[PDB]
Amino acid sequence: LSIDEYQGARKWCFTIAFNKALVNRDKNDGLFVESLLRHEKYSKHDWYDEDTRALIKCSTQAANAKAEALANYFSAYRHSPGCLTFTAEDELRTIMERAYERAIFECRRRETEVIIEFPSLFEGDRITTAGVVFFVSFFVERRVLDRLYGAVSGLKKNEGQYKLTRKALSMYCLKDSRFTKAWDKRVLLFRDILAQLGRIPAEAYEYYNPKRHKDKFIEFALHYLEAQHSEICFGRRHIVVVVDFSKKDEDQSYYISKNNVIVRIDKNAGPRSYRMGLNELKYLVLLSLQGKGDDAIAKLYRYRQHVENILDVVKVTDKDNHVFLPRFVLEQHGIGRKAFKQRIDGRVKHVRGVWEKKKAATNEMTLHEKARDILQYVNENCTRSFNPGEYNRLLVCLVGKDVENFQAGLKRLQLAERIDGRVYSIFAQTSTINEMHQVVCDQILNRLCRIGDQKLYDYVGLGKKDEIDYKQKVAWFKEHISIRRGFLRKKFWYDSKKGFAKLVEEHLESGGGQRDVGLDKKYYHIDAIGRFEGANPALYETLARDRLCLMMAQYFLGSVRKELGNKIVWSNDSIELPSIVFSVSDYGKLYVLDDAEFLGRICEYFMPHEKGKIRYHTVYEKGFRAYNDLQKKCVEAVLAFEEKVVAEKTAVNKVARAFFAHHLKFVIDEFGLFSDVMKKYGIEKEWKFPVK
RNA sequence: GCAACCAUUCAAAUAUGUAUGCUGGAGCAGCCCCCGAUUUGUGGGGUGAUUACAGC
RNA sequence: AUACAUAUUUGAAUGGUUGC
Repeated sequence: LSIDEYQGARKWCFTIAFNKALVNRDKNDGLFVESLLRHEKYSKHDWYDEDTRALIKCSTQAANAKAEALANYFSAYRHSPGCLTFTAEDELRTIMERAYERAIFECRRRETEVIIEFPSLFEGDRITTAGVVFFVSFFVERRVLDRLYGAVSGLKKNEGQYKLTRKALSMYCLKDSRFTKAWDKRVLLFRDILAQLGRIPAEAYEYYNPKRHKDKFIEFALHYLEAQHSEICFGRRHIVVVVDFSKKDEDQSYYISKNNVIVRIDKNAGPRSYRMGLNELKYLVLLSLQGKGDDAIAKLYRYRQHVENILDVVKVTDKDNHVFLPRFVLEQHGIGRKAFKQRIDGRVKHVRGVWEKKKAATNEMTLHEKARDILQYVNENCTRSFNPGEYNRLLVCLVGKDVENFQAGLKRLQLAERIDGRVYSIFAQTSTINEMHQVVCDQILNRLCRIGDQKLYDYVGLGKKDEIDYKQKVAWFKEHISIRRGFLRKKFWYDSKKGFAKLVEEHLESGGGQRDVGLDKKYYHIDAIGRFEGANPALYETLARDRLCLMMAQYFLGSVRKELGNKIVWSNDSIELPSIVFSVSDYGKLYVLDDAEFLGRICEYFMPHEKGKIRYHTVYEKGFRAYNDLQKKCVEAVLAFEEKVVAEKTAVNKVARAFFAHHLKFVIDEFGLFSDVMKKYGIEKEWKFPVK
């Protein structure tokens, strides 16, 4: 239990962790401070007070020296216990206590209740097992620390306590992934695109893998366009809905509202910002994939100049330029005005149509849809409109089937003279949401079917009181320009008779990928119904956007194709590299390719008879797991050797060093000699090595 | 042929926090209808607005 | 009830280990 109780061969789990800390300190000497500050870069709120931050900044040499001392202590049979003492004074102790209390707070505040206590890092001026685990965490990948904690925890009886304690102790540990300089998001996007493409389009699923539920084209397109074009940045959303262009938070969601995004293009003399729809986005992706991205972005950048030129000469400009201008501009210059009579007719027809459809659909409509309709009726009949609180309260009643409380609400509005007795009364004969909804539809349609009076024009929103100056509207418009639908199409494919889908198909066939979707083509067309009927248009468009997404995936894989000197065979359901076959999805969030020598030796030494393609699962079970098992035995053996004693020597040192550092830099013959010397000195183990 | 343990992915259920209204402007954008059409069209209409909008 | 985030439980698919 206490750290003092780990003597001789029992030290092994700590030997492995601390040697890895040194392995990693030799790759990067800055890891203590890097790890301590990792999370605080993402926090407005200080993780540390000012003096703590100061101590952290000075601590590299101290922490690196302590790392070496403990590695020495844990790698020897007998070492002086002095290194296990941290005084109250100790810089490292203060740092550790602050970092730990911070981690606990971070854990607890995300839980619904406080269930457990956390282990102390210190007892008097002596580090505990938990303290030693915490110290090493700063230097090692999550998998190393989990392996250590798994060996030394007294807490595994209670799964919940074990995992929460582990969460705190492992707060500051490195990501498993060697390649990740926190820009390996292309790996995750690759997997996400493949996962989405493998889901069957909803409409095809219902007719004939999981079902696709969400269209993620825009999300993928934004990640791809930002990766390809450093001049471009899309609006991110936060709720205080605020749109900003900060790339400080990677997790932060893109602003996507009704298939619109906000783009900022930084060219020439400074950034220009536009709203861009799905239509323009998908053409931009298509153009980017074919190497015309820079040119497309140049044309979008210049778009505002054209608008500004047209704005001065609306009356005289070519009618073709009217497309770039909102109604209010054209109407100001006497273009496309409609008689109030015509505006009334269109408005009333629409609102009538909306309410006839609601009336027909009551039984099929959601409680939210029905509640909104009922509230829209009450609100429009109120002297003073609902405040947010009043609205919320009544909505909660309707959604919760609390018709009694809703009717008590109407009574209160009546007693307050906000609604008249008629409005209260029309609901008195109803007991259900559906009945109330029908009554409301009837009252509204009665109002809309009247011979056109002054009250009607106001009711349907044609009655303006407040006058905004045209010149204010123009100014607003100029800072809120949206790209005309079909803009990029007209700039690049003016005289093209090929639709979007055919342009995508032509690029796919001739572009050099030689890929297509891995879903059966039947999932993109219902053979039994006409080309243009039902879901067939939407599925055909989906085939084109999926093909774009496949090409985006092919671009992303390209980045990790650039990294290292290993070939890729990429299938729908596997990646093969020189061979190891990663299954499930792509890898199943795996790595291992970063140490090619080690993977080579793992395969050579633990799987000598296997040739050609080997499953990752097999490499793990027969290789990495087998290595880990052997490593425990060799470290335990080496420590027991030291205890007892306190070409053969060469081999012993090399094999020892290999197992201490988690590599295979020795030959089979050399393990023979190591094994011989262990046998000669009393310490046997069931080596299970070398392999048949 | 079956069970247990570990790892990975998907679906479903439960709890907690936050949001949901009004007025004016905005329909270049998004969406829908009609008209064509191996399908998403710088073809015609709409859309009491869904809002990088201003206030209460 | 809808949207978003966090946490917990169950089932299904895949591989390995153990027992008969």
